[PDB]
Amino acid sequence: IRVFAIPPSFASIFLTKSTKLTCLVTDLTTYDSVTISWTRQNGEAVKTHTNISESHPNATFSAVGEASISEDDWNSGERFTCTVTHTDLPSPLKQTISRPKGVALHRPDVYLLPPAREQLNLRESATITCLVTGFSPADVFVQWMQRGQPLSPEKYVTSAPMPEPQAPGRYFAHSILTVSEEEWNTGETYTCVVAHEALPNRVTERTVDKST
Amino acid sequence: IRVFAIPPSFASIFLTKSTKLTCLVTDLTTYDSVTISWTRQNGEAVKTHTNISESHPNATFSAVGEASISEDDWNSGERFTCTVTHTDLPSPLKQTISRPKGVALHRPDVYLLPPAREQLNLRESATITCLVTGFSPADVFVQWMQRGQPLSPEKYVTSAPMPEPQAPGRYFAHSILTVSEEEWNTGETYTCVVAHEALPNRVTERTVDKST
Repeated sequence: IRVFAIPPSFASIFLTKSTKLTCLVTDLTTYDSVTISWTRQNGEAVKTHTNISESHPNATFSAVGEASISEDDWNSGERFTCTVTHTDLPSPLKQTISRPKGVALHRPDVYLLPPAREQLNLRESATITCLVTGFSPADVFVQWMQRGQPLSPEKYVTSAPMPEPQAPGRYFAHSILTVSEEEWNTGETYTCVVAHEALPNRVTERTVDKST
Repeated sequence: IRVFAIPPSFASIFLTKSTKLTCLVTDLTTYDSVTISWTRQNGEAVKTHTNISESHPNATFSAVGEASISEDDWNSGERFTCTVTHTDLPSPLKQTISRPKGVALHRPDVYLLPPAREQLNLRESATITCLVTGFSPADVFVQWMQRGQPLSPEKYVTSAPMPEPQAPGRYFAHSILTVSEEEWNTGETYTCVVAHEALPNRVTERTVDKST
């Protein structure tokens, strides 16, 4: 009997320029006649959700609810909760969601790594690594750009923010992109751009080519 | 009401040259008078476990049991199960554990990446990446060697085997080690050695220095 909510990730916030709240139901049998409403700390309600979900095929029911809010209150840390009503439960369950500020806010550093000389001898593939170290909190966004045009999210893999051993609280993350030699040796540059909330303009780009 | 077992990882098997089986209890209240025994597919028993565990402080009970076996039967895929007896359960629960063979067995490739030129300008740290791509199944072991002497496992971080987008079934993993510039520019070589069960001798070493 759980209902887990999804706080907005800085990745989505920077990608869409619009803060949403999301919560889903779990550990409950599929049913109907369920209403989802978001209530803030004071008590008043917000815009109505849309896009009613379905039931998972694993004897679990899930409902999704959307609410558009300003980013200032979320950054401040207002207490937010969505309301879920069901049949078996006697009292509707409340799910507290909030983001604090005491988390340190250090700007990260960006490093790009060209492929090894010895990998470009099989003439089959190449790998470029964009390396980000030393940021707090644990929300980062990385994407790859080719000739000013975004690449599909199916050609690169991004690691989750995992802590440095040599620090009390700090993190790092990795991303590698798979291209073809003829492209790397004779193609274009795949800039990696990272967006962190501790950055001045929240945007940082680095460029890597064959002759760097 | 679950009891999850730990199949031997190729990492542990290669590290200790001795195959063990392990199973732990969960989702049960702490109690006593519990016996753990391993039974193979035929029905006969094996050596007695040791090192009785304790109870987790989260209202969960756990028992650990050890059994030493040959590697040939485990590689073949014999059906193995440890027996757990408790008070509330009417019938002892059996936990089936076995490793198959239909998993592909491609040898991996090893790549070492020196630190970026631009990171060695802050004169504060350096990072070396050992990159392993294209192996099956999902069991790998990586460790770092300095002047023939193993380094402590608290100075490097190893990724989990996660699949390549450009392949039906294949994986890769990463590892980065943190050293000091004066060490990297004027120190020794930190060889990364990887052990995979598809390799001929199960051992592969690569060497990287300042002048490579």
